[PDB]
Amino acid sequence: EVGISASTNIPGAQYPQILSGNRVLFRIKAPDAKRVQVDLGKKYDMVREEEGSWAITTDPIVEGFHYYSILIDGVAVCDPASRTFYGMSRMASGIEIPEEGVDYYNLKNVPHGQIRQIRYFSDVTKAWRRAFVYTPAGYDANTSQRYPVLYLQHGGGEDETGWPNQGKMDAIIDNLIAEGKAKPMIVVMDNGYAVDPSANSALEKVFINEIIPLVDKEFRTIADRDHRAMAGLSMGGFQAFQIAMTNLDKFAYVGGFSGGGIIGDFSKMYNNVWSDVDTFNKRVKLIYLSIGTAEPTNMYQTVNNFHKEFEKAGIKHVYYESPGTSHEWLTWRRSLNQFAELLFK
Amino acid sequence: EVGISASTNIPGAQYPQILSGNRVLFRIKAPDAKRVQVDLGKKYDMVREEEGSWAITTDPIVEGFHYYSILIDGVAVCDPASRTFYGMSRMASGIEIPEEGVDYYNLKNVPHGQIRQIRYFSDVTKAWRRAFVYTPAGYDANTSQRYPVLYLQHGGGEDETGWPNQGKMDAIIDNLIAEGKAKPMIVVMDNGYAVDPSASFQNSALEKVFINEIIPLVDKEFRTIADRDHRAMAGLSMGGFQAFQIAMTNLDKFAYVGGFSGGGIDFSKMYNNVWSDVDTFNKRVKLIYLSIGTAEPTNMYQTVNNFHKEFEKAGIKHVYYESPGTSHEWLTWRRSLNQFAELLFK
Ligand SMILES: COC(=O)/C=C/c1ccc(O)c(OC)c1
Ligand SMILES: COC(=O)/C=C/c1ccc(O)c(OC)c1
Ligand SMILES: [Cl-]
Repeated sequence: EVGISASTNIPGAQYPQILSGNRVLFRIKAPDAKRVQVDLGKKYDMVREEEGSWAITTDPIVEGFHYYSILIDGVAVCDPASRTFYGMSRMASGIEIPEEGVDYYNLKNVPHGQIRQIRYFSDVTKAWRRAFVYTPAGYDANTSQRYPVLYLQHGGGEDETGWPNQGKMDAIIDNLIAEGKAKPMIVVMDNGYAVDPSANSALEKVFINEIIPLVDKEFRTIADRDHRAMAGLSMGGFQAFQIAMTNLDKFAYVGGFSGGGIIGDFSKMYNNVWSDVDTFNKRVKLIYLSIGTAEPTNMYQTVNNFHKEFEKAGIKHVYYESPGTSHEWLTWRRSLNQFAELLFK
Repeated sequence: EVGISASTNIPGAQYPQILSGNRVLFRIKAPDAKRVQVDLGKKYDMVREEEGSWAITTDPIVEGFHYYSILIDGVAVCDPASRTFYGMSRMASGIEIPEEGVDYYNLKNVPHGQIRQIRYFSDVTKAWRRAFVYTPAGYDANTSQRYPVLYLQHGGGEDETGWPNQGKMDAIIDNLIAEGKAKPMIVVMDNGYAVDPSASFQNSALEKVFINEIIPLVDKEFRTIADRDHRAMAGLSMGGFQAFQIAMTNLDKFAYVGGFSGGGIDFSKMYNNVWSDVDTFNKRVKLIYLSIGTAEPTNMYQTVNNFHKEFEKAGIKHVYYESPGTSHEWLTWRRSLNQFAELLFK
């Protein structure tokens, strides 16, 4: 009958509510609509209730974060009751379905780092750009301390606000550091779209010639490959491998979360970076690949086949299959939690 | 005709387009909708094209920032083509109509500060809160320097993301500091709501959050000059009423106060008789600033104008600014911040 308002609700909005069994109760006032649906997992038709309102209770929804839409007369729009997130190439509603007994991505009373917005003009794209830079707890007070850096990228249809919002990255990293499971580190989150209008080679040039120099001159970093990592989800995973594998002198740790390498002579990929497997293994401290067990087959296969080629070649790596999750943010929160614990050790 | 895609459009979205005369062409794919409207100043009915997109060209829209909505069958929602902003008590679409020959809120090749997110847990509300804090360009370079602080508040139906987003505050402040028109300063932007933990513009709980939590936190975590001659509070609409309520009842902590389309409502006994003695009061306060758009709804315009008149009747020194041609909308507040910041800490 009555549940708990989702944590993604706008302040003051009672609905949607999460009921027992993780069913979700949606309501909306729409007296003149012909049809009202909610698309969460599948599409559900709402039914008319009192005072022009419509409502529906869904089937159980899998735990985690989900983009969703309300459909008015078949038009997919943001639910006025929920926060929005930049995903699926627009501002989309999202809903959080809590995991029982899991709290690593939740806020805790531990020392907190700070996410900073840094603006810069790109001479590659000829546009103003923006990075978000997480500094770990104590950064401002520990002026003699220098830190390793993780460059962390969002997926297709997302932007630089993804990891701070959908990814809950500050809680994940703050909590790992506070528990002694990860080293204090700076995390840099930029935009995976870069078009050079004078012509992804453009994104690589932005990272190598603009973002890395910006972070290394504005923050107290340990500016060497043994203290520099790159990872991303989906498209950002393909970009992390493209950029790191063609700039291996700058990175010793690389991660792809539901993304990474499009596979011919696999031994020649990235300009012969791993033509000699034993030498490549000596140069890289970590290669990490993950995928949800419930991802769409085409997305699962691309990443799994990359892993399979690494296994065949003897390229050392960590491979994680996230049980019960799909091409959605819980898979990526779990991946960051695992990956960050392995970094800079 | 030739149109310019608005800067608030999602990347890749051609519409909405700004046409000559600042008319706006809106378009949405909705083949099975019964009615599609756009609410921008007033409601316009859009008209369905053969293939199921609906379109309308508005009347000329006044320059500045505007919240807007698409209505499908009377349901107000976000336009899929635009960015969203927290305003009108939800996530709402916004559109930017550029001003000819004005660039103080645009990004320039000047030294840039940073806006950072700081989290803190409030004992008053028993909830996690967050502030956005602007630090000026040489903050990390000049560790022997400390800075004055402006506490800057959003309006009703908004939140702490308002000044960084709708308000373009980092461009405004970066540019003023770079040109030598404002002193280097820290700006703290928090949330104007403080809900009682047992729940299910005067707010004693919000005052306690600022006085007992936000100000001490900022003075401890940042290199501030922690005294009233280097502490200011201002806000727009609801936040302007809050700035006056909090500053006037904690005058030993603030010497500069601003209300942008806010501050208002006998008069001589307001804020526990703070201005009983006007001559002493004028010597205690270094700046009182009030602004209003000339085109604001009458109840809002007259509220601020009447507050100004009461100051004129009492002999209370202040700056009063009318923003020409703008209403109860963000361009009024960008102009107000630009003026107020130039006056601070002098
Ligand atoms: C969970 O959300 C976040 O972490 C936000 C971080 C953030 C930091 C600085 C900004 O100027 C900003 O602008 C909206 C956002
Ligand atoms: C700047 O003034 C404001 O923001 C609002 C003023 C205001 C005035 C009269 C009212 O009856 C009212 O409530 C409907 C509000
Ligand atoms: Cl208000």
